[PDB]
Amino acid sequence: IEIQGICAPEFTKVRDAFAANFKDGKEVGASFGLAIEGEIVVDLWGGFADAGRSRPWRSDTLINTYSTTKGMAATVVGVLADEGLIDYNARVADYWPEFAAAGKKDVTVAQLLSHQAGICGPRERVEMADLYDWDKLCAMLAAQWPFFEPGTANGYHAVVFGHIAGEVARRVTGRTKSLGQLFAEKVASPIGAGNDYYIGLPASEDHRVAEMLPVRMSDALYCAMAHPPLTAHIANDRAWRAAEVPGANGQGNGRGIAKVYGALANGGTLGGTRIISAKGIAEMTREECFRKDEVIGVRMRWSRGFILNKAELYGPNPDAFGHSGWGGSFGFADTKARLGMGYAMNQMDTNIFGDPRGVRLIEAAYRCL
Repeated sequence: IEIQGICAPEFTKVRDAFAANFKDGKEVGASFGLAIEGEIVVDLWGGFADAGRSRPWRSDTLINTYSTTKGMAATVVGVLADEGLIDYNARVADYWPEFAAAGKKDVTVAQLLSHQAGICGPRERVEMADLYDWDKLCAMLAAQWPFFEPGTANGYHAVVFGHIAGEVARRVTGRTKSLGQLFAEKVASPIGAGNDYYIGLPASEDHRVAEMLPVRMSDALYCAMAHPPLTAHIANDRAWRAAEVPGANGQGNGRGIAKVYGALANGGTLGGTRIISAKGIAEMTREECFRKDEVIGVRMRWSRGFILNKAELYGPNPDAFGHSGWGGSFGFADTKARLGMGYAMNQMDTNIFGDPRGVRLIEAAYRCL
């Protein structure tokens, strides 16, 4: 297939790598973005939005990005912390009093955001409709007894991360806006990414969505994976896309992702508009822990919401940060090279981070520097 979009001359290799992933049959449809020093310099897409290869991927095509969304949610908290509304060292219960229930009165915001609160998933079996009821799910989580002692371990809050992070965000802004609207107003819209990444997709935009394509447990792992179990299929359901499930249901593309991480990699600015101070970025990316994860099963290096680089997952800068999603999407920022990168596609592969397609794109990108 023929690659569409724009690519600065010095980044031609990246374009080639992108195209290469199609030639090897590893893609159906995909989008990719790369920002350098506060400007988008690569903006590419290709292939098809559907399994039948009858509808080409377009510039404004959207796809579910799964846990790539967690990075977006973390950015909201970061921005709010940068404005002085949230103290990472403060107790969650200072902002969210009900959260103090069942052993969590001393859990800090930094611990909640680094998956150390121990409420990795709902203890009781939940329906998808339950996921869509924000206040009810949040009330349930605040009342829940942790699977492990808070601060003594990390266990990936695989689905509910967006709700707990987001509810803190909503509480310090007086519950006047949903987490999706806070992301729209404070992160995406100012830098012009508001049309390329949504948490809670408006009906008017739903025609843009491409089709998602599929390829003993402790109490914590089991609840994080079974309550409820996520599938490729659910991404293709309108109710899922319409809801706000900020751990997993972001609708976006490579350009939107790359714009947000592009701002973050450039000290908080993209195309002359600032969404956050550099101090704010430093504070939201402080390493909180580096331990074998109770849910993921490997050593995770967690900051206040972002995955910190390990084994060159996010390139050669050891302090690069970002988040990846089930199937292969990802985004990350590198403040040294002032580089932000985004990638979103509809053909899933078996991984939750470190897809080969991404490895290729990352290597190509850093050859051009």
